[PDB]
Amino acid sequence: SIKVECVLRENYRCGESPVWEEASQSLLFVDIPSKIICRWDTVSNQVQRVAVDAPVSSVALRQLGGYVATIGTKFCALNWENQSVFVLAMVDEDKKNNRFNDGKVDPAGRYFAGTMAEETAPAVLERHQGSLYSLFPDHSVKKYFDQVDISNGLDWSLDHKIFYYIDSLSYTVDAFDYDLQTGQISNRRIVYKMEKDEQIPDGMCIDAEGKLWVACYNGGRVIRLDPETGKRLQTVKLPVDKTTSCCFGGKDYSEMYVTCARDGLNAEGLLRQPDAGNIFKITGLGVKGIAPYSYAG
Ligand SMILES: OC[C@@H](O)[C@H](O)[C@@H](O)CO
Ligand SMILES: [Ca+2]
Repeated sequence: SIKVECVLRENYRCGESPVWEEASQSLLFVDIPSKIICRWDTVSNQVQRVAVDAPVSSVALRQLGGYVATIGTKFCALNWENQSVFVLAMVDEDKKNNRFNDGKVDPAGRYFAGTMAEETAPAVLERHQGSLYSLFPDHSVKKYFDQVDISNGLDWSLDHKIFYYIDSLSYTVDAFDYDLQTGQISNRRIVYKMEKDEQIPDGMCIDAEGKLWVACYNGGRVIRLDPETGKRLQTVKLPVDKTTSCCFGGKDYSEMYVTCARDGLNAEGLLRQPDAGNIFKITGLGVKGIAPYSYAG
């Protein structure tokens, strides 16, 4: 009953940060090196893009209206109507060549996002240059920890007491104790160790049963994980190797959207993966996800 299909054939270089906007039945996402934030209306099937002036690594809903995004090393606010973009806060000012990577809004409306050194090739970069940050609703920025290689997938337990986090080049999914009222975290530990054939852990989202789904970059799959036991529950393969992230969307969050990349593929790889860069949808997983939180500033 599980069905994997390519639903948007736009050939992004590195599709990332899919977010479901139920108010419009649209998928928001980015194409990082193409410097565009995209909004795909799934019913009219039209895509609108907002071009920005540096690589844009994530996008999130903004409660008061419009969107927020991480552009370069800056948290930014976007008005979709006039396409105006302005800076809310900047991080890593002491770094010569960093950028934000994955980000997501916590259950209290704080925009978490972490950084990385810029790559010369996939996973080829100066080590330990990133940090995890969050933009609070008052536009202040909290720095959580440094020494990150590539800040990636992240989400929160349904009871709002645990934060899950991926630094891609650590090859583990980690968990922290998390305090909803203050946004503080502590007690970092490993909850899943990636197997060799699962390649690089990238984006991540939680489902309604508290299990984690992780996109496996170079692994051509998403895997479902139980963070309580440390065991993989399920693998769903896709016809593209560089699967980057995933989120739930559609009616009652019953469908999974998966982004992927064509950057880093050679000519042979492009031919073997004609849908590299496209958006996929997975139906029939038999579990639902949850709605994204909106930034509260
Ligand atoms: O395997 C990770 C990729 O190399 C990155 O460039 C992405 O930005 C991660 O989201
Ligand atoms: Ca990613």
